[PDB]
Amino acid sequence: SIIDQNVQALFNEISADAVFVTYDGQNIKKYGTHLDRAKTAYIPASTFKIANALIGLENHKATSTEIFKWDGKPRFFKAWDKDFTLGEAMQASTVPVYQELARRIGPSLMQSELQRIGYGNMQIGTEVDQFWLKGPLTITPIQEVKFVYDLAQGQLPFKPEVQQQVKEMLYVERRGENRLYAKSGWGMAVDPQVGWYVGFVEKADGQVVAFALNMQMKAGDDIALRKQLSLDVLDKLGVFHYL
Ligand SMILES: *C(=O)[C@H]([C@@H](C)O)[C@@]1(C)CC(S[C@@H]2CN[C@H](C(=O)N(C)C)C2)=C(C(=O)O)N1
Repeated sequence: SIIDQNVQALFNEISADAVFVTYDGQNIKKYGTHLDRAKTAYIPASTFKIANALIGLENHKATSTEIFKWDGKPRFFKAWDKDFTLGEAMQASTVPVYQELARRIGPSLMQSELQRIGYGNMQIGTEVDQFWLKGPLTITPIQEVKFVYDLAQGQLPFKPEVQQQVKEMLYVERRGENRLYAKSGWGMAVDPQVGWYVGFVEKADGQVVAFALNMQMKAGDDIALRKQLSLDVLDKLGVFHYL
């Protein structure tokens, strides 16, 4: 149309292989500079926190009220040297809280749960707190978008109230009655490095547009670009207008 051009025009300034996928429940639409990324599998990096919190609440290894206390050994960011609920760590994207969670689940249950839901290639290897940060788990942008679409709908294979709790841990902001939910990721432990911005817009018409930005990253890049680009795209799409 003209909005496709407006969206693709945004990507004409981006000096990085990038793809942006949308899923409204019927149609996958793809935009960006390297459309083949949408079908390529990459480490989920911190976007796996979504599936990690689901599996862990579903299997009685944590609650969303439980405090994950700081054990004193300092952390990569100094904003991490605190106590966190699972929701507070989801939006701080605190990795050691969610590695502790994965150790609580264990490799056996982690593997069988990932098979049970069909997440990515469902591979975890031998390090139960490392597979999403360095492989072997990989997932395509198209898989991430359907996954978070079903989460928005409450249609993942989990107790309805577990989905609702992980859903609200992702909540970012609202504009009128439209609600943005999102989770960023930056996988530095792989070559190439992969950037994620996955989420969905819940409209007032009970309707959902899921989205997944996926792009290549290099050390030094603007950490704010993933979100600012995805929000630009959503506004050109008319899915989540600027106010
Ligand atoms: C997640 O994918 C990644 C690794 C460590 O699991 C993580 C948490 C590092 C970064 S970069 C940096 C950390 N938090 C900052 C941030 O979110 N803001 C808003 C300043 C950026 C990310 C990331 O996605 O940015 N994820």
